[PDB]
Amino acid sequence: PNYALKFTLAGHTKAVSSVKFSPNGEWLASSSADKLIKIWGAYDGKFEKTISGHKLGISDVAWSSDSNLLVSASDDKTLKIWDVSSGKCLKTLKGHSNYVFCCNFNPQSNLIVSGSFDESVRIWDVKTGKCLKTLPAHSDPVSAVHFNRDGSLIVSSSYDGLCRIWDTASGQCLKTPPVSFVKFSPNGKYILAATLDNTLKLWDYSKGKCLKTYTGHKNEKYCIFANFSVTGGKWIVSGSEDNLVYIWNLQTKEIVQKLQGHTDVVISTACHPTENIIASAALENDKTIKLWKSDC
Ligand SMILES: CCn1cc(-c2cc(Cn3ccnc3C)cc3c2CCc2c-3nnn2Cc2ccc(F)c(C)c2)c(C(F)(F)F)n1
Repeated sequence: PNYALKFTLAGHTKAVSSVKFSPNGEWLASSSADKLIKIWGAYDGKFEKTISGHKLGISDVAWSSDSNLLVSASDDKTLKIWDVSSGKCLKTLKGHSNYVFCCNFNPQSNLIVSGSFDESVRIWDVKTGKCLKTLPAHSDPVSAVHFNRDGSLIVSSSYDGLCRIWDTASGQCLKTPPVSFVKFSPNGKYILAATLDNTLKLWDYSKGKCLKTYTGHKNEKYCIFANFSVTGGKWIVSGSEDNLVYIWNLQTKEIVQKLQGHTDVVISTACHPTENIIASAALENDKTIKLWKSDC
């Protein structure tokens, strides 16, 4: 690939914590320690709106499948569901007893999953805003939560060193160095897992075996989002503590590009759902989001 900087998105006044493309490809949402959500054009980075209401900083945000709703996870111990068009907070999800770190809708988008410093994973009904289940998932803060492609499975990770797979319907555990990030692959068959020893691993979840290992980046301190890029060449994409975006060939594990431009830890990356476009965001020395485009 030949990802090249096209736009730099400024506006947040503290570290940016997460960026996510809307499933319809129109928008990029960002969250920040500055308690704000910002929406930007996905293709030209054009600032669209600020969404406000959380009383403390935000760690994560995620889109509904129809791109109409956002959910945000905050240090104020709540999640908020937002109508993106109006910017209004529709529901406040109350129940966690510590910071909410990570969140995601299921594909049907009737449910939200959340992970917290209170070591629990919670499952929420989008329409009532009520907590359906509280999973005693981990013995340390939960670093990632993600649904598989039909919402039947939740994968979670934690600084307790574990990755667990949960049955959404029953909340019961199906299968079991800090694990700083996990997420299901685009075909459902794999889980990509980060550990705080500068290592990413591709796991066959059905077989329970590590298939590929990716190294070269720096990751000993922060939970950093990683991604599958599927619109062109099949890559793994991750931020890094040396301020670079790393892009590996999924099959060969070779680094194929390093994106230079940020001036702090690249805490979050995201891949556009249909075009060869990457968003990246960095910590407090930088506070900008960068949009990179590749011809392949
Ligand atoms: C509330 C405002 N806010 C949150 C963050 C933030 C964002 C992300 C990116 N992220 C978010 C969700 N999923 C991912 C990959 C990661 C971190 C942080 C700040 C805290 C943190 C992060 N990684 N490690 N720690 C210390 C730590 C120690 C023990 C633990 F068990 C755990 C779990 C963490 C930020 C900032 F962007 F500034 F970092 N601001």
